[PDB]
Amino acid sequence: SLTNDERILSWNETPSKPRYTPPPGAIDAHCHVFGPMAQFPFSPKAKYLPRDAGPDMLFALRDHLGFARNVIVQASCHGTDNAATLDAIARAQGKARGIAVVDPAIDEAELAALHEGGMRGIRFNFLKRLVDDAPKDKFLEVAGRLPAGWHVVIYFEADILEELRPFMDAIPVPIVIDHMGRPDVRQGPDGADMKAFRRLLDSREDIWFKATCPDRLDPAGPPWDDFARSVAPLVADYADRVIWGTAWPHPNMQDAIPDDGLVVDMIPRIAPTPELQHKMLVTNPMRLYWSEEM
Ligand SMILES: O=C(O)/C=C(\C=C(/O)C(=O)O)C(=O)O
Repeated sequence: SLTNDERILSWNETPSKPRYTPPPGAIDAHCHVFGPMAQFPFSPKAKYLPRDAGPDMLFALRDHLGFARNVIVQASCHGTDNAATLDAIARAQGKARGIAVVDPAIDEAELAALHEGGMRGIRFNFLKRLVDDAPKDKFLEVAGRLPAGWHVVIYFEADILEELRPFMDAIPVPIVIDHMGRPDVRQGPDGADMKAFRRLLDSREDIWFKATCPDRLDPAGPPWDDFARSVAPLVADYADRVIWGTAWPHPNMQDAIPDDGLVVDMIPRIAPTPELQHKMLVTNPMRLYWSEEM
């Protein structure tokens, strides 16, 4: 254990109110909880030790920004121990669903227990700066024995997309891509990375993506105009396959801490019409995470 003070703050403690008002039932489909470490320790394999960011803080943020629901995504700092994430879902009293990280050896019963606890998929992280090992064969095997209706969430960088194509084509359930596979948004909406990512989207009908993280992808900083110009055409072209999230509490972003109000204000830039906003924030995430309500 490290004290909270000793650990890394990566979020804005007093974020601006967004100028944009999200519609009723809006889902922040990419967020995390960290600890609280006193009850839920970090993984021995964690590559960062963040400050506590618990459910009460997450819900306060959710309310402040005007969102109705969250998808709480197991963070790499907690490894395959989903306890913190599971506790947050429990505390959300129905307003949250989850994504887990699992030992590929996890048994049928343990997966069932994760489903009851509100998980609707598992995450595969191909960023070496976050996770050392990524056994594709084992990943494929676990993906083939998930509870009915689960998907897989995949996080990778643009420079390994081509290498990952055979793996992704073999995944036997739907796929959600974190942060569009980190394209270089400086290139424009028809740049090399976006062309490659579109080839991936065009290969299977059931690949969804998060149109997220201008803070991570656009080194100019706010208003992140390159992200806006490069991402908006992608949203428009794949309107039925796009979801969105804040990425709060922004692990690893301590050197460029984003204002969540500004993060939310990207929404009407990449989704300029009411219909696009409703698809990205309500209809699409509902089909993935609350299909029983659709
Ligand atoms: O969580 C994200 O969306 C982004 C990052 C962190 C993780 O993926 C994680 O630790 O689980 C990152 O890019 O550092």
